[PDB]
Amino acid sequence: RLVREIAQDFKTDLRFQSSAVMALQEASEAYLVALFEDTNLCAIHAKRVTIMPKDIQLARRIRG
DNA sequence: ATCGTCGCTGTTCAATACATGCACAGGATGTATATATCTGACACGTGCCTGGAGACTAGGGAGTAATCCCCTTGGCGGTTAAAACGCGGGGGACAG
Repeated sequence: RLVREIAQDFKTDLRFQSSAVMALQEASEAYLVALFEDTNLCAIHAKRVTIMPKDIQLARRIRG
């Protein structure tokens, strides 16, 4: 439903193949797992244990 | 005796000197700017030629319609795990 919502803002009356959604979910979770890995490394660098939004913002800024 | 005055002292009060917190001139070191000067890299002009333009053909790639059926959407209900809400406190964040 979320992907249909985001796509609805681009073009109306669209149908999705089930495999297309699964591929979007696979790449999305892999991106999010990789981001939290970089986020946890940033939080540990700040002598912390808890991840915080400033860690994600710094990580994505360095990533470009 | 009896009173007053003169040697011996402490205790407080005031005045002065010192120490600590704060701002404002004063210099010097760098930056910005003003100026003179000389330069070589850019812009133009010329001359020369290779790649773009023109004209035609042949041919297959793409556009077009007509049919197919596969895939996508959709609705429905049933247990069911996962989400959600709340509580309590501990250890992790954050500041000194």
